[PDB]
Amino acid sequence: SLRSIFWDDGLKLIDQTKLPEKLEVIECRNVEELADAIKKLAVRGAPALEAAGAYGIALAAREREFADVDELKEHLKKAADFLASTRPTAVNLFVGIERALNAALKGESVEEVKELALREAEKLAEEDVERNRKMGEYGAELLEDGDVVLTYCNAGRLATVDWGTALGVVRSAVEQGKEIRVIACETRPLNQGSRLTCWELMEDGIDVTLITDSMVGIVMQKGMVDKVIVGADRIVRDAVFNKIGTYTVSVVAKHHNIPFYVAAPKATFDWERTAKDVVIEERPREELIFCGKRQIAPLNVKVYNPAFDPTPLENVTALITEYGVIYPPYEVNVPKVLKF
Amino acid sequence: SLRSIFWDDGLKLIDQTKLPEKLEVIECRNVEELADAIKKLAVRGAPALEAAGAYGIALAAREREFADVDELKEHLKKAADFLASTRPTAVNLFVGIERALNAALKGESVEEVKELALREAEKLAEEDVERNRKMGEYGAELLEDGDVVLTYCNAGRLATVDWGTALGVVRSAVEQGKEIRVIACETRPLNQGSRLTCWELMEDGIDVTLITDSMVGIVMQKGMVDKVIVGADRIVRDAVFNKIGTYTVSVVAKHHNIPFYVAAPKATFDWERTAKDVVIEERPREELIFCGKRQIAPLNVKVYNPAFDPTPLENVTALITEYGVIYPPYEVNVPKVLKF
Repeated sequence: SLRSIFWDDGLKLIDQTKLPEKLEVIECRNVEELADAIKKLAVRGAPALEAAGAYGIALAAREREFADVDELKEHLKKAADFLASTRPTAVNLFVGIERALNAALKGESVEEVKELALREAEKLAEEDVERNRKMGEYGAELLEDGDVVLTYCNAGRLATVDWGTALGVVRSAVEQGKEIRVIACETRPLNQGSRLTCWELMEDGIDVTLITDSMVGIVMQKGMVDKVIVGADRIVRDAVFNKIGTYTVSVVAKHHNIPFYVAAPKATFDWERTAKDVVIEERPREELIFCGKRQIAPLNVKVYNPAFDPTPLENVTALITEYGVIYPPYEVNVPKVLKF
Repeated sequence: SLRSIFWDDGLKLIDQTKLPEKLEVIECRNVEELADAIKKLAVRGAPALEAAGAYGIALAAREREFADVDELKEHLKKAADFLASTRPTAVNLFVGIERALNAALKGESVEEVKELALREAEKLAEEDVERNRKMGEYGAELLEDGDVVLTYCNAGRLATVDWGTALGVVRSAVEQGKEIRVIACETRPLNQGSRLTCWELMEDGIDVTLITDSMVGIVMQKGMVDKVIVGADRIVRDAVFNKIGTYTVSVVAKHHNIPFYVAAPKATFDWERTAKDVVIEERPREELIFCGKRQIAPLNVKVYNPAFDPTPLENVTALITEYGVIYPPYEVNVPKVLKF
């Protein structure tokens, strides 16, 4: 399969806005194109965005030819500024941008700056893949042959450079020859579960059954789920922030004594904070009013559309990271395992 | 506001297929037009279908002229058979048809048959409205000024002849002068929540905020909900069957100590059965694969689409009926309040 974003004679990305109907690889030949790809969510997922930020700098340095280095460098600082502005709050996009820029600026000739930019970006993408496979191997130990895994949103290979976090754990277990099947929640209101998760799993030959988010209750009630594995957008000392709905799934799983796992790398932890420090942004109200171009609600209806919810760590059986599986008490084990 | 189906110099019914974009009333001049309406789902809900079936017979009696009483009576039998066949599994439609036909057959002249047919249809329609007002009045006592009520699917005036069951309690409380606000779950995959519940509450001036089904968790986490009131499709000895997703709401509400009420008339109870006696039918897989005409899942994805789920009675704080509020233990109080 393809990595979600990579370099092959230029910046290439899987155009996720085209899924699930068509697999389309697009080419970003300039700063603006990548930026809009980022805006349209053609590229998404923290690692994917980090790699986008880094390849962005390699791209900006190759955009057009340069006779003088200092002019090249000046341009990179501008491009870095422009790309990060696509969303100032994207920590990963910021990390990718600054790491690639920092490295490229270390060059003393036009070629050096060009090669160093690309080399740092390729290294960062490679490290994300390695991190997910390592995390996957650790997580696979929590899966048994015949297990049915319920997941939420899309913490897979489209959201990372490759392999995935939560779905990376499923891929690692399948690789070990364990028969694993997945139940995926459609994940309203943007349907990342039906559009993306079902696509990447079917593409890779992993059994998947699609259900509405609200069906999480009946499937556990019927004993159709052995474990839940979700990803995370941010992990603070008392909670896991992930795509809205995750907390709901955690409540049903807890009541049914179903193991609930969160797969996320060390970089997703923000251990100096607690849930009270986090502000949850509201997403566009139209995501609940129209579906495709079909109006599904009165045009002027009031909408509450939070982007994420906090799942208390009390509802998390274990955290699966590239440093290993972490169990409660998290206050003790998170610092220990992540080597804070 | 308008009854969902009613008689005013001819049969008229709100075309639900047009909501929420627009309000359109269908006038049925003959039995075929009523059948078309029933078939396209312009008429919705057990009580509305029972009324549609009864009005169907009153309509068949007015459809063309009859010089002979026996010809009219035979005609009503043919019409009864045809109407029932539009939706052969619709038990309530069948019921309205049989009661209307039986009462009409008591007429001894063309004029009397026509008269008795409409009288019976009007009587059954009226009994539903009355049933819902009484239920609402008993239920309103459970609500207080400033309550925010979370609902699911659409148990309102659209799904009945008028007033509604769960939303009827909200209407009765508001008429009492209590400020009541509603939070409505969109109710996937057919979106009865956003298409119908939001429409009728907005039409009637009742505050309503729309959320996805998965947001029941955060909304309760943040204390935005004071009470939950849902309807029911069937209440057996150990469970309430209602639109899929209802059970999930009951799990979250229970964990958060939020009263969970089920409003339904006595006819919805099936006390000689238990959950294991009920088969939950699957709904068309396309409901999860497409939205409007936008593809949201891979065309060949495996889908699990149950129509309802069972909410254990242990998760229901009280049942609101036209005979009064009923509290646990239900094995004792249901037969006593419902006069079994």
